[PDB]
Amino acid sequence: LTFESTSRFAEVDVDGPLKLHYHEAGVGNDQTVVLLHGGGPGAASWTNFSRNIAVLARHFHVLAVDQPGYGHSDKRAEHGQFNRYAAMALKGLFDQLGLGRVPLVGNALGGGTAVRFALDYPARAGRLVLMGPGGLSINLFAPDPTEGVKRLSKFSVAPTRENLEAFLRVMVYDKNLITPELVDQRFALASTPESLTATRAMGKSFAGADFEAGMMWREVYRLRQPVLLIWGREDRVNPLDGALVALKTIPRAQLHVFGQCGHWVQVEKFDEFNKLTIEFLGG
Ligand SMILES: O=C([O-])C(=O)/C=C/CC(=O)c1ccccc1
Repeated sequence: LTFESTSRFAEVDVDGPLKLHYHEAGVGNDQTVVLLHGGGPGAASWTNFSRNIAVLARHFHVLAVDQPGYGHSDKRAEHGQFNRYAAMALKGLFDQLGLGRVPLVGNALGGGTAVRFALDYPARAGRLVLMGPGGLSINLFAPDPTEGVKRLSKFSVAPTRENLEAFLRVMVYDKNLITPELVDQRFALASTPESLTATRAMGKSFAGADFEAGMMWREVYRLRQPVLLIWGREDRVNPLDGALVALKTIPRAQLHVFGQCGHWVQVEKFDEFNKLTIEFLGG
């Protein structure tokens, strides 16, 4: 599987044409699963999941979607609360692709979008796997904005290589993962005009008139499906205390925490994460 072989585009309607880029794999597998990546600078489906995608595609029909504002999806300068906006785009994609009820795997901002989708279009979301998710998290102990969120904001204001590297270093427990090559690669993607534009629009959308749509910890008691929360013990973006309200109030919740793991569980605990996900989604 390559970036190019799996690449797909769809045009959906969200207050007008919206181009969504995604990656498709495991065609011919019975159960479809949608992956939604995080909202870091230069983040996209392939960057976030390329290696997980190969493994999951052995078991599932994988659709890894670049959320609007990211990757090769449209990067509008304006939109409503981000997760509701992205969930509307996803609903458009489901309808176009003829998807019924499908499980979703989402990390961070993508976890928030998965949850917003499951709440807004309840018939359409199956089991959820959420890694250090935004939206349904509320940091009962950590002062907000957290270290991770601050570093993202600082880059968005001052898009320097140094600031990007600073952000990446708080995504992981093992900082040796933040190589010069990774930094250089992510910076090239994160510092384009369209990307900076998008990032800004995203952060600010959480404080718009529909900000309550982002406060999903107030609503997830309504979720009827099993939900597997997965957290790195050392997550410095959406820290572990953020898991508690969701764990308490989602009737069929489970939580798995990995020690010696940061925000990027799908990278730092690759094997364990893939196995949990495969088992939970029933493969
Ligand atoms: O994509 C990555 O590099 C990553 O997982 C970063 C996630 C941060 C994120 O989703 C976020 C978005 C908005 C506000 C705070 C946090």
